[PDB]
Amino acid sequence: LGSVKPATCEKPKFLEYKTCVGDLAVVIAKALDEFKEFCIVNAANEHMSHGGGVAKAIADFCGPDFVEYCADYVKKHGPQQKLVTPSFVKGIQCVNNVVGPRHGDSNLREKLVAAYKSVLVGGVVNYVVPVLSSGIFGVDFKISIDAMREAFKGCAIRVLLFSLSQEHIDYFDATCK
Amino acid sequence: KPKFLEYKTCVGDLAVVIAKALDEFKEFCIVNAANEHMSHGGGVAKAIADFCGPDFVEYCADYVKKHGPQQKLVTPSFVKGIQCVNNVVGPRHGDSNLREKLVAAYKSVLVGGVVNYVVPVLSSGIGVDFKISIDAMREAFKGCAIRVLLFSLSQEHIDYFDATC
Repeated sequence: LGSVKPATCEKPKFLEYKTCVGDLAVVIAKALDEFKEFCIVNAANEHMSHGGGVAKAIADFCGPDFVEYCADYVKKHGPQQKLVTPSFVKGIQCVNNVVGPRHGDSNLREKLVAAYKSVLVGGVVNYVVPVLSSGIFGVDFKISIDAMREAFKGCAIRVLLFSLSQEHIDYFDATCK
Repeated sequence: KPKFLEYKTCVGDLAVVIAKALDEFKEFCIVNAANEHMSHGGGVAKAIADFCGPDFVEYCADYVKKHGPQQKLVTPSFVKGIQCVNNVVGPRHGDSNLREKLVAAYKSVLVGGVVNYVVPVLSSGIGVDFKISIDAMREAFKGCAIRVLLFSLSQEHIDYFDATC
């Protein structure tokens, strides 16, 4: 519960997508120049451990404050399927730690759509989003990306989709064809 | 994205280097010859900080305040066409084995998702021999499928590289 301070930038007229392939630092570098402020989506686990993958890069980036926040929170409240936290980085309004579904889970598409829908944070119009469930969680990046387009359709936000893999971003461009 | 390593050169001040890079590359990473505390008061570091501005300066300051000194730090540039700044700490003054230090420095210029780079001669300012820096760069970039624009105020440095090609 509670709201994050609303962004000082304005919502776009329609849904806008951007992409970035590369290391987290590259992605944030793009986002800080394109977005006045933004939410970064973390591909988390329910323990908010951040031991591997992009969760590890985001944890290392945001630093000790962020690791400590998640740690104190899970100890106090237990495991979370979603946790909107501070980032402790100027320009980064919050980190939205979303736990997506895993390979083989029943009702996969519905669970993917719901995860992306949960990305949204009141007062935030710009988002930096990974391919949820496509790392350790083992879901086909294509179905995750289709889930995203379905979740965000009609939505007045800006979304920077990012990945280490050019294939993932090439596939996104093919969704725009 | 190139088939294999390509080199370009530029003698000039930062404004002329960047103008050329924007034309040749469209988009690229600029390498800063930084110190570990990311203090950009002098040399190309000053040129870059002054070009990219207060957000860049504060970004670097804030990061070192949180995480300690860095030997490599990739940051926003806050400039269209410049994908990021990669601040790379070369050796000084000295410093045992330059080179291997210089080789390790140049290798660290590489960032996932960037293929075009605008690179100074590391450790050439206020100072290590430039021929060893340039030799080190050649060794580090061998086999890399990237584009490198090497730049300097000194015609002397560019000439040594051009003979090297």
